[PDB]
Amino acid sequence: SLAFYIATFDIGTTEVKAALADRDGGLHFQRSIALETYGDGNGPVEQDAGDWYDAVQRIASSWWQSGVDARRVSAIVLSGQMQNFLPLDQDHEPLHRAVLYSDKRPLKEAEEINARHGADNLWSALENPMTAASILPKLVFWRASFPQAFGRLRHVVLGAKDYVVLRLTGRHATDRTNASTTGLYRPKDDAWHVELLADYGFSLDLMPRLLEPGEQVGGVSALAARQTGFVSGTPVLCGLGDAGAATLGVGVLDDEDAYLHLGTTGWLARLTQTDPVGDMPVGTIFRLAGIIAGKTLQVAPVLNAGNILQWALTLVGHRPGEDCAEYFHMAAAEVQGVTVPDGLLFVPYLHAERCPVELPAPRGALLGVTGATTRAQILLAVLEGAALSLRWCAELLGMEKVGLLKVVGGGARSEAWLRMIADNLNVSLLVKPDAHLHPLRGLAALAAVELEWSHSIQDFLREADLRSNILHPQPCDEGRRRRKFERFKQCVETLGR
Ligand SMILES: Nc1ncnc2c1ncn2[C@@H]1O[C@H](COP(=O)(O)OP(=O)(O)O)[C@@H](O)[C@H]1O
Ligand SMILES: O=C(CO)[C@@H](O)[C@H](O)CO
Repeated sequence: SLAFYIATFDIGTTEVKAALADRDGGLHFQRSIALETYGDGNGPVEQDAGDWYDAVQRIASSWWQSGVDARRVSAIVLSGQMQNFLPLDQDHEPLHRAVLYSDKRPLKEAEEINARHGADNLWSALENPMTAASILPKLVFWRASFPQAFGRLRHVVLGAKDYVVLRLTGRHATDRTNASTTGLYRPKDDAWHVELLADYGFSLDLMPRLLEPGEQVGGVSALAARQTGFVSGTPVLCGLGDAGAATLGVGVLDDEDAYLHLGTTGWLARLTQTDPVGDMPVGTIFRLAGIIAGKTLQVAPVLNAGNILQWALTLVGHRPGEDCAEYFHMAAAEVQGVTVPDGLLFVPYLHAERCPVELPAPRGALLGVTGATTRAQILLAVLEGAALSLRWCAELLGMEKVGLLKVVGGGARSEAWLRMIADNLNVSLLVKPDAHLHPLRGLAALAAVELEWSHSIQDFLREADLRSNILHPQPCDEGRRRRKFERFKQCVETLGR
């Protein structure tokens, strides 16, 4: 017998990652191609969509020339960046650089849309934020500055991997997980928000077809086979946005499962049964459809996360050009055995924030300093403050019944921060290493089911796992931790003046 594979790709924000997955959950022939982002942090956040497909071509070529027979690739499936704005013409050629999720230039457009339609009406329909980063504000902003290119508009691509799927198959599709993020999809109707699009003069023909992640979009076309070396006719599945694929990949499959991404920025998520949406949150919350039938992933994006720990290295002597490794080591060593006084509190909003509070300007402060305060207490207070912000997100997400948080990202290298999170959220934590592979694992599992390699995603993932210790919360004076948390919320409000 010879090995057969699922080709998995993640068209990420900074690189395209890929692997050939076997039925036992192994990820072979791993590849990474870096992507360039344009805008220099000055407002635009943009990429050339052709670079995404160029990466896929380079990857596939590297597989065939490493001895892989493309006929043994039984399916291709992708995840990638969500909440993109990429306008294409009738030849599927870009009319502008793809605009990434973190670009929030269209503030006035979002304000106008919320005013015209009613912020509460939109939240009820979309179950997801309508902000400057949303796709309708970006499409209106683009039409206004580029009317000639707008006249050539035929397709609006909403997620990076959907552009690659279009190049491979000739068909425009997207998954409902990504669709949720855009502010254009109505989860309870399972349809694009027709009357919102029509009000702004946009035809539904611009939008991709909604497909389930395991559904086949089409086979690789003859042209795409010439361009990539994949066998024409190989099934290309729709796949799903990277948040969905990554959470699946670590086994976030059941009600009250939960996930925390601790990168430079991060996000906290709770999977739960789909329910009617409540009142508009103060604090941004996404409700992502489509990852698991009958369930919704509630997500709180956090713009102050690992970057807070990185900032704090200044206190141990880090300077702008220097390598950080030794300073992280020092900071970790300095907080061992230390306790934060109840009165010392660090409000960690060094950058604008979305959750748990909408803050367009920083609100960073160290409060309660006395002559007894030590630098070590301050460094630990910084981790505590970051954890208290996460506790507030957890409250907004309704995470009282969550038993275990799966944790990923470079922030999890801080053992002291993990202790602060477990104790303050009163939740057990399991760190899942090698985060760049998690979406590929999720994609492999969902494709394995469609190929009849496995009966379910759960079966596939558990077998792959047969190839670590949970961190549990310390008993606390619950009341005492709660009171500090309530003080934290009071201080955040008061600092707003
Ligand atoms: N040795 C370390 N100890 C603790 N945290 C670290 C260490 N090295 C890096 N980090 C944290 O990891 C974060 C980056 O995580 P990562 O998953 O790479 O996110 P991103 O891709 O968003 O930069 C940084 O904000 C930094 O604070
Ligand atoms: O586009 C989205 C919606 O969640 C992202 O901003 C999230 O932070 C990760 O899921």
